[PDB]
Amino acid sequence: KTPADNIETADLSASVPTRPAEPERKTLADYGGYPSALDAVKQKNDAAVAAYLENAGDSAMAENVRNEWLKSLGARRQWTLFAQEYAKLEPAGRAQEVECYADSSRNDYTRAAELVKNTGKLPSGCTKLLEQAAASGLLDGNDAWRRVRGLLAGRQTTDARNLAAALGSPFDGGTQGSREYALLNVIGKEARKSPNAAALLSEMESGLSLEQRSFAWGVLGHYQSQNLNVPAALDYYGKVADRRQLTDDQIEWYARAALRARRWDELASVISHMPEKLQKSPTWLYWLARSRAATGNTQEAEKLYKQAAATGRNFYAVLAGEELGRKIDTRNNVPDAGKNSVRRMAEDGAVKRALVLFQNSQSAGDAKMRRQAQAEWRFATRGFDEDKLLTAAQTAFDHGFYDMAVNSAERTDRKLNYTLRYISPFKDTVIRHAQNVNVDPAWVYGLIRQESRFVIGAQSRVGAQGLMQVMPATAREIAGKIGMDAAQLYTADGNIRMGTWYMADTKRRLQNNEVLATAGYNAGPGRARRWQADTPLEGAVYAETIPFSETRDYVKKVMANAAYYAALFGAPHIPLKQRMGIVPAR
Repeated sequence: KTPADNIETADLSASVPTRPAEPERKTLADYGGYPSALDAVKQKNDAAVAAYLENAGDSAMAENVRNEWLKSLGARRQWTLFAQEYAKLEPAGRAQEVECYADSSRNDYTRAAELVKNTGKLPSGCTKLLEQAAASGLLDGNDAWRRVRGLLAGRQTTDARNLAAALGSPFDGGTQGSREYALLNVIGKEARKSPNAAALLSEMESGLSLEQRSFAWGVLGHYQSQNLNVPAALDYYGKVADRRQLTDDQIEWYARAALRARRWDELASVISHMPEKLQKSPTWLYWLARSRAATGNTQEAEKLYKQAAATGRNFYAVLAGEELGRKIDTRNNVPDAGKNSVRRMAEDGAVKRALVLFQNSQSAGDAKMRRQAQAEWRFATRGFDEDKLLTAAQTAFDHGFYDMAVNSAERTDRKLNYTLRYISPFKDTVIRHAQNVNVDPAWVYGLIRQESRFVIGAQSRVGAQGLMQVMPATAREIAGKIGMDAAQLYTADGNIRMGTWYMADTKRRLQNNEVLATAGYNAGPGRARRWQADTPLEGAVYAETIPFSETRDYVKKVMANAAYYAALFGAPHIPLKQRMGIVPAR
């Protein structure tokens, strides 16, 4: 037999790392002293930190302590010890602030030209690198003063004051810096919301430089845009003479206002003034392609859709694919990892160290230890080629380290295993609870993937708990409605029951719309409703124009996830543009 047997071979590489392994006892002994070494850094007990590191294995625990130690040594100008320890880090493992201290200690301001384009808070070592560059005349002036303005508008007044002084124009100097600081009367956190801010600015405008006027109108346009007063935003942003003076968040909020008003030509113009990095983002490739399509620049729209689709597994890549007639396909383009390579990957010393802390975190119920096991896994799989990442993904999955299976599989660019990118454990529980309140299980899996990456004891710093990241205050509300005890939040079954019921309850309170329910699950229903317009909005326009960055990213990632899960589950096909639909007017 038979012509159907004539099937080609396919292979992932069996090559795995063979880094020296240490006994479990050693891993647990080094974890035993890890929190105390971090406390030693905070207490500036350098001899205690050196003692922890002296016989530590080559682990993320060591790398984390050594990076934290170097931030402290750099702050204290202990450069000889700093240089000795900096050289022990792998380059890929060096923290940003530690690189900045290292280069500023050598008077090397190479990194300042890109750092100074940032308009927000940077770590102290990086803030100081820019101050030193400024005082030596090694910064671009246009970019430096843009950063001073950025820091003023972000309530980083000390950092703005320090940078203006390093530029030679201090806030108390009666020159440019004093004029930039005075502009807080318009650009201050609260001042910019004054009903008189635009009037004040129009009155003072003739006394401002082109750059100061352009940035101040940007500040007022950004506040209006993010407050979803689209016509005011467009009025204020239209007064910006040089759009490149804007911060990245200001220019993206100008594009968002033009998008929400369906001003396609204006949106195309703003996208053209953005930094190249923003232009090449999936969001702006996709929305520029939409603008070209709308304005009858048809071939150019197809070109940009192809660019957006090439960006990978994300909301806008999937929507761009659909405009090209291409539906999501979740068939893998690689074989499964071989079992012998899976076994050998687990013998690698850095992979073993992560699996030892994970397994011990499970047996001892130690959530701090599970967080360090994640850090070990990231350190161990850093720099792996795609075949090794797919092999390590399967290794993690077999051991039940579900988040790390997804972390390794999603790190590839070309070789795609959708079953490890979009894992779906717990179907004997999640599908039942979703069916019981009539909600789409692909949508519930997509939410879980984003909320907890399938970690059953996940806990955000605000206290959101478990697989579905429900807040304790919400669990107590839900418990009072559906006859549960609030502490059921902390069990996987109760957490799935509460989260799925709360998706359905939130959807019922938000015009039964899944985009609004996904926003309201994260931000509350009051906010999701406030963000509706008095006209209908295309779902992707509502999503992109959500004022809170955390919820805007959340809604897109949950919905893209759901589209992948729906294809894996074999549900009748729903295009992502259909899943986003139309958000109703309020």
